[PDB]
Amino acid sequence: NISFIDNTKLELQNGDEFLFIGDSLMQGVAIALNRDLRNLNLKVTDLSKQNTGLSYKSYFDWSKATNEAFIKNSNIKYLVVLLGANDPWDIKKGGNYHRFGSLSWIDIYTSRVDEIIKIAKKHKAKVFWFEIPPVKKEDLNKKIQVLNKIYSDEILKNKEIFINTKLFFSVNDEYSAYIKDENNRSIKVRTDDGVHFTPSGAREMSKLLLEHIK
Ligand SMILES: [Cl-]
Repeated sequence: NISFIDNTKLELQNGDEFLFIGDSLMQGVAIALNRDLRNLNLKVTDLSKQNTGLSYKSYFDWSKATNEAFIKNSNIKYLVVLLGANDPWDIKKGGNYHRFGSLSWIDIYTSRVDEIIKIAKKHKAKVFWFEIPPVKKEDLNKKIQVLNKIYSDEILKNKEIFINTKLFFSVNDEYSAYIKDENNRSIKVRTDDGVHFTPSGAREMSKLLLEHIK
């Protein structure tokens, strides 16, 4: 249900910059997170890109894109990651076929997650990795939880930071388009496709990252 609750708070160092990577979920969170980090005099490079994921690595390789971004800017010391909504499907590699959630599939996906973390560590950067919050479609939601377990396990092993989102975007342990705001009033945080964020939802995601910074 919940692997662990991450209470880590990072102290930010002068001149250090942020890099965002991920899919259209990160694009939506990025709008809010950029504004919040801008307000703290922090520079942001936002590479988030629609229709990407670790499972689509042959179409767009986030490990290559991330490595190149660090190469172009030695001042990036914080990597923020939110992806996976496009990823929970069988993977074919040549004649080899890997059914989603099978042991070999998990090996491949875990390796792709680890590659991202190792690239940040090689460039002396720390990693904030968002848990994908629940989604409305039951079948997709079940698969997303497999992804989130992998992210959390890899982040734990590499001693980076995992941003818990499941509780904050759930009501009575299930998906909800609405949550309570800071004053206990109901606010719409998910768009009607049951996946993406409203502006208020994006700000709530951004707040969860900011709660891992001091
Ligand atoms: Cl997307």
